[PDB]
Amino acid sequence: GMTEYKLVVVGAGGVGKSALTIQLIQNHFVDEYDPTIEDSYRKQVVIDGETCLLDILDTAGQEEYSAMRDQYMRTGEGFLCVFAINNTKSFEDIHHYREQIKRVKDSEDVPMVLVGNKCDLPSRTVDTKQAQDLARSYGIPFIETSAKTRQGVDDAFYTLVREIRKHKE
Ligand SMILES: Nc1nc2c(ncn2[C@@H]2O[C@H](COP(=O)(O)OP(=O)(O)O)[C@@H](O)[C@H]2O)c(=O)[nH]1
Ligand SMILES: [Mg+2]
Ligand SMILES: [Mg+2]
Ligand SMILES: [Mg+2]
Repeated sequence: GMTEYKLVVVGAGGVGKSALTIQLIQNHFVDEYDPTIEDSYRKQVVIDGETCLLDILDTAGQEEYSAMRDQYMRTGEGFLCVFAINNTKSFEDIHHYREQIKRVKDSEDVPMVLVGNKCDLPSRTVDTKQAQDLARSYGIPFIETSAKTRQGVDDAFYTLVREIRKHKE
């Protein structure tokens, strides 16, 4: 029936994985959201005229076993790799998440988008050029976002969906 896209949001703690997901799905900016809570968010949306279901796992990197987490990593179709533009360490951590995803999929051709979040903040330490060079090295799109203002939020997730469409054929 209706097309479903299974997405997974990964990245270092505090980059805005939860805020991005909640902004996309519920259209508000959360002030605080327990950093250990991992949950799935679903919504029917229209992307490029195609009505579909998004099924998004907001990961929290906890050690406790979750059969749902395993199912999303195994069957997840695309991944958002998120850092914050005011958090150099979170950008350095990106490679770890990409390498993990490649192992889960046993492939270097996994639908993926690099997300530089918190672009509303002036305290930038990761230049747009640094992130563009990383994305080019991976061969993936790079999108700057603000979960606070909504800038780039739909584009980040929808671009990932478009990458999944490519990978299917
Ligand atoms: N200024 C700003 N703050 C953000 C943005 N996204 C998230 N935050 C804040 O950063 C903190 C961590 O966000 P959160 O979604 O919990 O990060 P997570 O650990 O990756 O899930 C929270 O206090 C959010 O309100 C953003 O785009 N801009
Ligand atoms: Mg979170
Ligand atoms: Mg919206
Ligand atoms: Mg520098």
